[PDB]
Amino acid sequence: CRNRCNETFSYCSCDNKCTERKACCWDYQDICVLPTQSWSCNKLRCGEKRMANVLCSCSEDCLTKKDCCTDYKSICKRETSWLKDQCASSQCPEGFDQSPLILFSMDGFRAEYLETWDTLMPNINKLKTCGTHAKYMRAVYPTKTFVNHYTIVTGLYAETHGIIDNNMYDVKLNQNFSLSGSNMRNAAWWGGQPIWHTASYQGLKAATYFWPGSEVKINGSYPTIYKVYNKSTPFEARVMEVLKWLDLPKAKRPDFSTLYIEEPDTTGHKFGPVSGQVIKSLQMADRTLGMLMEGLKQRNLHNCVNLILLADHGMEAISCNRLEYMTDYFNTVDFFMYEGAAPRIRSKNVPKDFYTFDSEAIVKKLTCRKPKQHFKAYLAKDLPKRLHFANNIRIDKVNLMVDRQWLAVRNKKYKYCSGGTHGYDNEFKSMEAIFLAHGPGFKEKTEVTSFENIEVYNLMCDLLKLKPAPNNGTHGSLNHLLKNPFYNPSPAKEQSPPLYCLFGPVPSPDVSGCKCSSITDLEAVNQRLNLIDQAKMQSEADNLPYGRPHVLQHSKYCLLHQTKYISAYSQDILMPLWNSYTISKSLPSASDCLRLDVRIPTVQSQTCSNYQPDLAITPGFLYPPDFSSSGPEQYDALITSNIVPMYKEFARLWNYFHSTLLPKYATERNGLNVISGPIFDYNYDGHFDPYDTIDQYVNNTKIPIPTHYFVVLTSCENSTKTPLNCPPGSLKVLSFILPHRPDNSESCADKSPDNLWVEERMQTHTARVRDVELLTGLDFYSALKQPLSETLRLKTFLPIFINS
Ligand SMILES: *[C@@H]1O[C@H](CO)[C@@H](O[C@@H]2O[C@H](CO)[C@@H](O[C@@H]3O[C@H](CO[C@H]4O[C@H](CO)[C@@H](O)[C@H](O)[C@@H]4O)[C@@H](O)[C@H](O[C@H]4O[C@H](CO)[C@@H](O)[C@H](O)[C@@H]4O)[C@@H]3O)[C@H](O)[C@H]2NC(C)=O)[C@H](O)[C@H]1NC(C)=O
Ligand SMILES: *[C@@H]1O[C@H](CO[C@@H]2O[C@@H](C)[C@@H](O)[C@@H](O)[C@@H]2O)[C@@H](O[C@@H]2O[C@H](CO)[C@@H](O)[C@H](O)[C@H]2NC(C)=O)[C@H](O)[C@H]1NC(C)=O
Ligand SMILES: *[C@@H]1O[C@H](CO)[C@@H](O)[C@H](O)[C@H]1NC(C)=O
Ligand SMILES: *[C@@H]1O[C@H](CO)[C@@H](O)[C@H](O)[C@H]1NC(C)=O
Ligand SMILES: *[C@@H]1O[C@H](CO)[C@@H](O)[C@H](O)[C@H]1NC(C)=O
Ligand SMILES: *[C@@H]1O[C@H](CO)[C@@H](O)[C@H](O)[C@H]1NC(C)=O
Ligand SMILES: [Ca+2]
Ligand SMILES: [Zn+2]
Ligand SMILES: [Zn+2]
Repeated sequence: CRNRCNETFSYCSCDNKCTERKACCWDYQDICVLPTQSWSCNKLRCGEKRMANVLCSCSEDCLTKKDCCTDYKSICKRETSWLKDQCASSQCPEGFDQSPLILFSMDGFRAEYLETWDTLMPNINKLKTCGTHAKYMRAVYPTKTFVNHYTIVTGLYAETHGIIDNNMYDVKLNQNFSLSGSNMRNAAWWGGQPIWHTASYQGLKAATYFWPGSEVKINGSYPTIYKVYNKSTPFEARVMEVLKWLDLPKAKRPDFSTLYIEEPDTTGHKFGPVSGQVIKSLQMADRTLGMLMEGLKQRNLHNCVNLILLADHGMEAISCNRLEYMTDYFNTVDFFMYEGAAPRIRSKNVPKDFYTFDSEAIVKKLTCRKPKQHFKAYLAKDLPKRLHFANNIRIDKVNLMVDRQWLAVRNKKYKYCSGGTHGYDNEFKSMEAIFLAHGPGFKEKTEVTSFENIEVYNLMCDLLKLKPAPNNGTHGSLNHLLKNPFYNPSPAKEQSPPLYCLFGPVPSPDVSGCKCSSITDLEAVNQRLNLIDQAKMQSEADNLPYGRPHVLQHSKYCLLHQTKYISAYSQDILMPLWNSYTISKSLPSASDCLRLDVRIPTVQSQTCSNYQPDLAITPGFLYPPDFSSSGPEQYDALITSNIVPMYKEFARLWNYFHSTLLPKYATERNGLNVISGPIFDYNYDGHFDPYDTIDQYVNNTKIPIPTHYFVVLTSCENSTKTPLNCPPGSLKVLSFILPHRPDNSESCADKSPDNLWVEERMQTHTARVRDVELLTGLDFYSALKQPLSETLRLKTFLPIFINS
């Protein structure tokens, strides 16, 4: 009965375009309105031909007319369906010289959806089982659609590429940006180099079916091919016009490609991440992918196209019952608020009062007002440096960190409170996205640990054989995903060798202001800072077992070898750049004895009388004298070469870290290697800066005040092994970048009892080793017997606590 499905006029079930009568009749037509409303073709049609109006083609002249249905070749003609096919085990056609790349984004697909519902998404599940997949992939803060999409194709942080939020205001442009229409396509907003222009400049074709910015002329050009954004466009028709692109002639066949759909972001927003509707949209999404996988099969490139499946962010459940209102903290709410899970506060009157608007008073009124607020206010410079959310004029100073599942909004007329949303901290589980990968150059049946999304850009360029523009990702750290890693990482060279800080006598007279009444033979006690070549060797491998930090910053430093610690002292800051010591489990001891170091030139040292009374700053100890056995050993730490100016309120947390927290971490982890130092970042760019940049000092001195203090903790993931005998691959790292502040208002405790606020506080301030390097100009883990791409894996890693 074939003539002519949903037809007029010409047994039963061929008629009619009803013109309903009680019987149309059913049988042969229902499997028909299909070719027009479905992207799949059935049996009852297999071998049929074109029809006047259709979506997908089944059949019969279609394999070479370049139009038929992804499942046609298996559900019409019968060959192994991709889905029903094993994971084995082989290249592109010849009209395909180099391996193509498809970047497929399912907006709002959180990592948890995958682990929990994998069985409900057969095609994504097959793909994960046999592709190369990550446990989760992190987003950048704030977790919004454009921030993270454009981040994904530029390899850059929000603050560098400039799309720092859905809605933003730039005072220098005096302009507004909204995803809700024009002018968002104004190129003035978009910094950097999207992947599609990286392909265009270096000679490749890039086609985008929808990506944030694809419709925008960044730097004066578009993606070779792009699409005006329409959300009503059926997903399947995207997959079809995407597959059509690779049927194109090899000269205009696009090499790079993007695919994007709005689910399960839409349904996650309406009904929340744990809902039946969300599961439905996940199936929808898995179908959208299955088709693509099939058109990969229909053609012969399924094992050739490299495909990245990911999302920009996760989804978190919200409620009208969990909202913070600025009316609770402001008798007068008079200011502009960007509302949500990632709020900001600025002036209503812009440009004029943009800078004048007092962001610190606004933070100070939002601070410690109710015993348990569900958010925290920060000046951007005071945000955790892991977020890299500071250096942009668009990033307003006032920022709120909202607890997960909660929202911070202006008034009580707030309405979008139900369902789910995103924008929270990229450390929250609910915000993690998926990463899956299938293709040559990607291992099969491999899972990898979590990595950040700022890596993906390099990866794409490495797959496309390109040279990526400067970005925040660390090239080579993803080579564990790659059969043939395109780019081999090169150790950065030390640009500042060590200088010598030699031995000398006790000055006469000693004007340092130092006093230590307990030492009996002084030149003897000082003789312990002058090690013989093999005491120095033992200490050199016991306290710097992973190698000495290379110094890439131009600095004047020198190496101070002691038995229990080692440090590089820089005459530029009058303190050590870095300090390393190992504590081995196991393991009341502070300053009452203090003296100058005979190895430091006086003019280049801090003095005991530099820290005069009438101060909010005391000398803190980089190597804790807490950790050495009395007596002669403790003297080795009680020198002015081991001190850093610390705000007393910071010293509070720091001392609690030596005295209680560090011993516990050490015995919990079977000892630790500790390398700590200061950070000066007064331009809040996340880098080290010229020493002319430091804007604060110890009063009536030239002693620089560090903006942060960093601590890198190193041990073995095998608690059976110590930091010293741990094989490099299994090394465990917990890094800290602690804000150096005059008060603890951030813990909302300028009060007792040091207990549980310190650990929480540090917990939100962890960082990658890479973050510390960039802030200090230091290179770590130089002497590790390991492919360096592995060592890059260890340094992109960010420790996250379960609230622990
Ligand atoms: C994430 O990744 C990006 C890419 O690496 C980094 O962004 C770069 O940051 C560096 C240093 O902050 C920038 O280098 C600087 O370039 C300035 C000129 O750049 C021109 O072109 C850029 C294009 O983006 C324009 O934005 C800009 O307006 C300029 O027209 C120089 O003027 C700077 O020189 C300073 O040099 C030294 C200090 O080292 C001093 O001697 C000088 O006096 C002078 O002050 C500097 O070289 C670079 O431009 C940025 N690139 C981009 C694309 O923005 C981020 O740093 C990185 N993030 C982190 C935290 O690592
Ligand atoms: C550095 O000192 C300033 C100012 O010190 C004040 O004036 C001096 C001449 C001397 O008389 C000191 O005893 C005074 O304290 C400090 O700025 C003050 O900080 C305090 C508390 O932090 C605050 O109450 C004052 O308003 C500030 N300004 C003053 C005192 O007028 C500053 O805190 C000191 N910084 C360090 C690192 O010690
Ligand atoms: C054929 O498609 C038209 C819409 O173009 C629809 O109105 C009609 O119901 C369809 N015919 C049948 C019987 O499926
Ligand atoms: C930015 O948008 C809001 C309008 O909702 C407004 O407060 C502000 O004045 C706008 N900026 C300008 C100057 O257009
Ligand atoms: C912008 O394009 C120019 C050439 O048109 C190129 O030299 C430059 O590298 C591009 N800049 C970015 C950020 O892509
Ligand atoms: C969006 O796509 C739908 C589906 O084809 C179409 O009907 C509609 O005209 C499109 N809207 C715009 C604004 O182009
Ligand atoms: Ca800096
Ligand atoms: Zn999104
Ligand atoms: Zn969304």
